[PDB]
Amino acid sequence: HPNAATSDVNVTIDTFVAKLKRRQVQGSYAIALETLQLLMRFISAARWNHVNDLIEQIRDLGNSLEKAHPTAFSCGNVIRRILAVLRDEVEEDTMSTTVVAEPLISSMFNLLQKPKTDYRQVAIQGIKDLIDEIKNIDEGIQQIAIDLIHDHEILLTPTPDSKTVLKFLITARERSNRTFTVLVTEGFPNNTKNAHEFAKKLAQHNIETLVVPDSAVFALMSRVGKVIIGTKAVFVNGGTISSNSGVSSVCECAREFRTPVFAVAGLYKLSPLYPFDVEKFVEFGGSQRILPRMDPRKRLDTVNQITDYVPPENIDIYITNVGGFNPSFIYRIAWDNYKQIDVHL
Amino acid sequence: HPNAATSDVNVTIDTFVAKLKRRQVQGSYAIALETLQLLMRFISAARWNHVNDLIEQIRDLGNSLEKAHPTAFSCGNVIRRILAVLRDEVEEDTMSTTVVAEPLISSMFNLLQKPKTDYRQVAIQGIKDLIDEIKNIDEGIQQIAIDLIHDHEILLTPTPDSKTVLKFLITARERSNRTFTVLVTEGFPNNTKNAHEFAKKLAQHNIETLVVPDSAVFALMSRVGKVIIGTKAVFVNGGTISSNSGVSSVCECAREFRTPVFAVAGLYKLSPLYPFDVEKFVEFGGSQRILPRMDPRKRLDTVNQITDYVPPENIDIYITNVGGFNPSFIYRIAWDNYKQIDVHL
Repeated sequence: HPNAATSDVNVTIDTFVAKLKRRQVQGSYAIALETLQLLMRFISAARWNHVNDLIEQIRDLGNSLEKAHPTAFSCGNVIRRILAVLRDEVEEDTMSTTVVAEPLISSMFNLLQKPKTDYRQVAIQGIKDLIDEIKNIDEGIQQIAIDLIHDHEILLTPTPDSKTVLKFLITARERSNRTFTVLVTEGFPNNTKNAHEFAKKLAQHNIETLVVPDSAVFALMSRVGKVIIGTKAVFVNGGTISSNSGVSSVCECAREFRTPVFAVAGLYKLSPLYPFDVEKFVEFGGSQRILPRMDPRKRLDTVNQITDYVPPENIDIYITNVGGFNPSFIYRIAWDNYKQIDVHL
Repeated sequence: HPNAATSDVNVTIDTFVAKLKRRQVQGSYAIALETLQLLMRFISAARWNHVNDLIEQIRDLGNSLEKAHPTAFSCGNVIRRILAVLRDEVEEDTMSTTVVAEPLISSMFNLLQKPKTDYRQVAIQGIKDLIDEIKNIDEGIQQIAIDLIHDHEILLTPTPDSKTVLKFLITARERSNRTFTVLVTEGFPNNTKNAHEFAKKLAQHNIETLVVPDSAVFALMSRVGKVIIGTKAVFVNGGTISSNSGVSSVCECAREFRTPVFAVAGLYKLSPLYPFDVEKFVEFGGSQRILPRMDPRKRLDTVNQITDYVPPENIDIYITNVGGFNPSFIYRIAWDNYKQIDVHL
């Protein structure tokens, strides 16, 4: 389905498309908020009267949105989240229009046994609940996370870019009973500016700050207590795409030294998609920021990448608003929020 | 050869044999001293005039001494040490009686190219030098060893029995610039009393003492900086026989956590023998110290062993009076002091 029907009534589709492609929109948290407001505008304005035609139209809109921007997983997840909230209430509604439906638990096995209302209002409130969930994640993290780190323990941190992780770290430092030393890898080609702001906010709160070059990670790994990841997107197998530069090597460095790896994330950040190849999912950077002068750049073919991937073999915990989960279990948390059909849009 | 010739002239042979079998003599350092004084009495008293008949007689005496006591490696090594000091001076003497002898270095390859004096005085002085070497090892250790351990690092120690290691630890604590926390595994069935005296002498010098049960080793390994071994005997492949109880598991615990392993030893403690099987070399303890009452001991077949073995896969450094060496090199240090023939006595 094209945007020919939604042009005069809905204009904000194309402005979000413009915000993605030229990267005017920044940070998964913000991308999610916009798509929420998009779906808010879609239900409030449209006229449908039919339900199945409506849902499949939403599926096509989400399909086009993910094709417009591949790194906007938070875009794709939010739509998929509302899709499933819709689908449950429709399946509840069809049971009343026809007239045991309660075997034991909420399982799977969709290959075995076969099969006017206020539905739109529920769809409205379903968006509102998603916003409030994205608004408050930190409260759900701090009750699980600030139980695992001890006094006189040194914390090494790749990806200082995450707003989520920094605020988790500040709530722990607020506790006068807890003392920890912070090592921060720079992440030269991208994270530098963000890493420097990270080091500034730690000094602002008076926490023992240590700025580390990306070479020196090995030269400290014997002294490191724990490793924390500021992830962007979490996957089925467990693995993460993080907010740029110098993570993968640090995780490899941690595993060889058998140093524990922590990850702080949200369920909206969590994705039901599978990373079959890193080659497709990871976004590459601009080599302009590395080396000046273009006549030597004929011979200097420089390689730089923004997003960094970690395989599930390294990290052990994904502390969310719900709780702490192991990478060998995180798939269930995903299927508790997104349906099997709501993947290939 | 029997002790029928050496009975009225030499009496102290049989008193040392009695000291070994009933374990009246204690600690490898003391066993070495006695055998030195035995060989001191053998040269001072005997009449030989011939050299090759003398050396082969000494070989038979050493063969009988090791058969009398298998755990007295320090006995076996000291004889082997003087044997080689003898053999070099004889080979130097035969070159003058006959009349390049200097190819490059001091090699091996005894399978390639073929072949009155003050010799007895040299044999006398050779014993004297061995004593002085055994008298002073600590001076040669402290100059290599107290260079590797840092401030705020936690040291876990199996085998508190060694006089060598404790004195190495006290010289480092003497340095006001160096601070370290000491964890000590108890070693229940044997080391207990010695471990408690170890903890007392650390408090006497005011070093942060921590007494650890043999179960709790794992529960601390994440926090451990380094591991130190108080070995009794070191071998060709690198591996060690240590002064009793709870070492092997600690070393296994260290390797899994990738925590560094240190060993403090002497060259007289070092052996040219190969441990083909632990089954033969390790001495077993007395089960009386575990469990009382003999009527249940019909059904309670309890297992306890004194000496503990460590494979070379774990430890990394053997700091001696000469210096620090890797287990993949220690064989050369051995061959620099003992000859190839002087093994199978």
